[PDB]
Amino acid sequence: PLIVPYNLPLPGGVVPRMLITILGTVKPNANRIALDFQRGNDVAFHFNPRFNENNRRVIVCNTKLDNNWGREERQSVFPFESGKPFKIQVLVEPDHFKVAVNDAHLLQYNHRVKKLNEISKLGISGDIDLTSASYTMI
Ligand SMILES: O=C(O)[C@H]1O[C@H](O[C@@H]2[C@H](O)[C@@H](O)[C@@H](O[C@@H]3[C@H](O)[C@@H](O)[C@H](O)O[C@@H]3C(=O)O)O[C@@H]2C(=O)O)[C@H](O)[C@@H](O)[C@H]1O
Repeated sequence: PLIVPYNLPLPGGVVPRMLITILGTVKPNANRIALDFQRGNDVAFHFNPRFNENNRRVIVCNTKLDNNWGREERQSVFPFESGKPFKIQVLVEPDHFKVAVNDAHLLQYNHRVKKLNEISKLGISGDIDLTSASYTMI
């Protein structure tokens, strides 16, 4: 396993056809997970499962620019479960990030940060045991 929070460098940023795969297990009584695709200090794509927001489970996605969070995009389909292993796949497409969990499509997030080749780090944090983090061009 890998120490959380974990930094995965994305050399030369992201580009359409690049697939980022995260494997791990949700801890018991998890509160949150976060995948933060960063352009320097900016967060181009915050992918943020929340297990207990007012007794509901929800996937929140957002962008941070100049330390200002933007308008959230929320998805109530929630494929994660405390205690269970997961796979998150983030496929970069020309106009959005496409996310699949356990091989089932979950959501898409339109690119707000336009300089894809400057989104050069993925931060992985939260209540997980992290097994692997990698990318491939498809
Ligand atoms: O429980 C609450 O309602 C909570 O609300 C605020 O915090 C929320 C949120 O829960 C925090 O996690 C944080 O979210 C930031 C960011 O602001 C948001 O736009 C982005 O999508 O996610 C971020 C993240 O995950 O870190 O801040 C939120 C906020 O409203 O400010 C209160 O700050 C907190 O005290 C609590 O009441």
